[PDB]
Parts: sequence; structure tokens; C-alpha cells
Amino acid sequence: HWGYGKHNGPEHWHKDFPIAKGERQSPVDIDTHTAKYDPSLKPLSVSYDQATSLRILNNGHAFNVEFDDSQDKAVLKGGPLDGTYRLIQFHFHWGSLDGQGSEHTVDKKKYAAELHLVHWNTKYGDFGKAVQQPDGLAVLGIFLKVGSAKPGLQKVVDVLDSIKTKGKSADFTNFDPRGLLPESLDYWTYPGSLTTPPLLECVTWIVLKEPISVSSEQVLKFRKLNFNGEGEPEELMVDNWRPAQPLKNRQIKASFK
Ligand SMILES: CCCCOc1ccc(S(N)(=O)=O)cc1
Ligand code: NA
Ligand code: NA
Ligand SMILES: [Zn+2]
Repeated sequence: HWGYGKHNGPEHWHKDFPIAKGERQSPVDIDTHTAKYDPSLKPLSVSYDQATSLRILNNGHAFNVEFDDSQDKAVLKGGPLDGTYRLIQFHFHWGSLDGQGSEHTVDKKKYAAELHLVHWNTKYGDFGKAVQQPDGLAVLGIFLKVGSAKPGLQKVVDVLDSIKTKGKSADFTNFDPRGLLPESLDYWTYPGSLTTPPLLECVTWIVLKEPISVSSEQVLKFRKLNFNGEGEPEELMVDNWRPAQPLKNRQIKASFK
């Protein structure tokens, strides 16, 4: 019964998920001054040309675009990774207002939203086994700022009317996630966790330096989704972000000077 409300939100999660107070929780604030450039970091290899999107689902917390992960169709390699990580889904976190919504912050600045492309380490065979491992997942995080529209996001925006409430899904084949990326692949990286329950500490976080710009209308339509199921009282799906958590002496590395 976790969520983002006053009664079941981030302050409450530790009671059912005590790792919420763990040693490598996410998100964090990225202090750019103290993140150190690491010349041993490799460029990120994003290979999405064979991606097979399947479906979009309102899960009561966000909406997820799911992919076929039964072969190496859409993979993340390189960067800080030492393995091949398959794309399973992407989703966003966003605010009720343009001035909040991201999970990670940059020098304490919040963005309007944050995109998470979730990948699992193929040496563990399936996502379920990967989330039992400290290097099971790699999440590529991309900030959204409000400005000009993002053309590659519009197909997502225009299906949202058909998944308004929790438990609704719709076909979402032939979506190209390359249209959600910024120009640069420069990144920060650190070891962390899932940002929602069960808060498992599996994730190599890779957060891109360059935000994407989306229009006010695009993010406005995210905010018309509902946390509730059909026939229940309407609760707008807004402010589905966890605040920054203690760094606990982790270090954040930068791929760029
Ligand atoms: C068994 C795990 C199910 C939940 O999976 C997830 C996957 C990714 C995230 S995030 N927001 O850290 O990208 C949160 C939950
Ligand atoms: Na540092
Ligand atoms: Na297959
Ligand atoms: Zn997320």
C-alpha cells in the first residue's frame, strides 16, 4: 500500500521496506563541484535500434513503457558497466508544478521531470534474478526541463488518455526510445537503489548531464493521469518522486571535464 501521499509516501516506506535507510539509497543530489572526473570511464554505448516496445501500463505510481527483453534487442554497455544490460522498461517521475518533479537534483536544482530507462544485467538471466544482485541493474536517468517540445515524446503523450487509471494498459508497439535522448551522452555515475519500494540496492545509476526539453503541454498531460483505479475517487498522478537521500560517502564520478 505504498505511494506518494502524506499517509503512505517516502517518510513511511521504511516501516515495510527497512532498506529505505540503507547505505546506497537513491536518488541523491549531484554536487557537480565535488563529483570528480574519472578518465577511466568509457563512453556510454546505447544500442536501441532493434528495440521492440510492447505496451504502456499505468501501474498506480507512474506509467511504464515495456519492451521485449528476451533477446539483446535494446542494450546499454560501456560507461561504468562491465556487462551488457537489456532494456526492460522506461517510466518518468514528475511534479505538480514545473519547478519540481525530478528525483536526482543537480546542485540542489530540481527539474520538472526525470526519465528512467531501466536495464538488467544479462549475466543474471532475468530481471527477477538481477534484482537479487548488487550489480543487477543499470538505470539511465535523463532530466526534463520545460521549454520546446520533444518530438520523440509526443507518441507517449498522446496515448495517456487511454491509460488514465491504475491497471489500464494499451498497445505501444514500434516506439523508438532513441527519440527521448539528448545530444550528449556525458554522464555522472554512482551506486544506488531503486527509488520506489522495494528500494533494492541493485542499481548502477547513470545520469546524463544534458536535460531534454519538453513543452509545458507535454508535461501537463502527464499530470492528468490518475493514481487511483477506475471508479475510485480521482487522485491526480503528480509528485511521484522520492526526495534526495543521504549520500553516505559514496562518490559520484563524472565522465566529462
Ligand atoms: C522487483 C522490482 C520492481 C520495481 O522495479 C523498479 C525499477 C526501477 C525503478 S527506478 N525508479 O529506480 O528506476 C523502481 C522500481
Ligand atoms: Na567526489
Ligand atoms: Na524471444
Ligand atoms: Zn524511476
